[PDB]
Amino acid sequence: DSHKWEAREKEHYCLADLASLMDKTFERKLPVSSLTISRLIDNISSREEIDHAEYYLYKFRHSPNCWYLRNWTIHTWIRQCLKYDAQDKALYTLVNKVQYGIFPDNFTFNLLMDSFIKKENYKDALSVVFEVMMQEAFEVPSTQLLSLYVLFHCLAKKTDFSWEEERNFGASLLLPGLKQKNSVGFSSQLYGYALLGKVELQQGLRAVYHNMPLIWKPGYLDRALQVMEKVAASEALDVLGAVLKALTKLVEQLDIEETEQSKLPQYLERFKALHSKLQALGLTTQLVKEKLSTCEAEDIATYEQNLQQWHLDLVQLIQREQQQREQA
RNA sequence: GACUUAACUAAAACCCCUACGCAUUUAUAUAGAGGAGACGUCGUAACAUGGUAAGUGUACUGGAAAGUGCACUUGGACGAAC
Ligand SMILES: [Mg+2]
Ligand SMILES: [Mg+2]
Ligand SMILES: [Mg+2]
Ligand SMILES: [Mg+2]
Repeated sequence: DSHKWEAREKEHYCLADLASLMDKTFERKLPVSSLTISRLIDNISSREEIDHAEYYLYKFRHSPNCWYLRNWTIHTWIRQCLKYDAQDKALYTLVNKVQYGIFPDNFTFNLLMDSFIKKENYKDALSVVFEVMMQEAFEVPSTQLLSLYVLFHCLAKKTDFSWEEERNFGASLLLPGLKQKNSVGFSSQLYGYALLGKVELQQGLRAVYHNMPLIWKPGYLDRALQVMEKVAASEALDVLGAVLKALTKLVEQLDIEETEQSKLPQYLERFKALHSKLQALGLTTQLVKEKLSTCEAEDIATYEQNLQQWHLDLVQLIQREQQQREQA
């Protein structure tokens, strides 16, 4: 979805001069406008140039204007990356996050995901997904896509996972898992909860919430159970986890507040009961695929509007600059 | 005597050098010169009308006290009837 964007509007097409200016600004320890950065981003037309731009971005991030790094600039950068290589450099930036200060909580992410899908690369995609999760996102319908990707990854990834990875997986499951419309979403959520529960029990409660959008409160297994029950009112992995748990420093929890390692048999029983109920009443990848096939009516008008707004803003900025020059 | 960047949150940047010299001031230490104070010689200057009454000022003079001039003082006296 490229040709809607490629009316960028014209500016200066000399990068060396811009670079020099930037250096001078930094030499003096003076601030830099966002506009210049945007222009720089626009200009790029080589891998060396891309590298240079990256550096410049980093510098900006470490300056009196850490903020003002506008969405539009980020978008432009992403586009540039896509045009050239994309899957190493953008990813790297995302990983760095705080240093390049890119924070593209937008359709950019979706685009990136799509690109990744187009040229296989699974690990990278997973990483991207994780990064997105770490950022507070998931108002848009890319959530489904993310979930699908996660599922795909899981379909390959079937070992002991390990500390960070399990947590990441759980996070991925959870935040995109807000799909009240279908039982698949609920299942995903449950799975996520189970993973998180496992993490809690093996290692610690702090291990779960430390860096993630996740909440300190102890009952994760309980929460999962509740969620499951909700569905009934209106899994294998979870069972396995439970079984494992059953099989044979500071304290955030209280003396009165009961320890969840000493609530296991009861929990297991509850789970069993729930399962029975489900059976009485009455694959994941397939479901996800089906979902994908349905739905997906896009956000293109909105995107266009946003672009227009950005353009307007740019124009305003230019005008301001002109005024300043006149004054000078 | 020298002197702007940035503005979807708001912020960053912003740093001059020149007077002290055996110039000033006061004091200490001095080649040497001059007093004052303290403890034999030459006169006899003053004290008695002190042997030319004393003394003041000023002048000149003389080993030294002092001598003399001019004008002042009684801290001199003139004996207190003819
Ligand atoms: Mg005599
Ligand atoms: Mg006589
Ligand atoms: Mg004579
Ligand atoms: Mg004669």
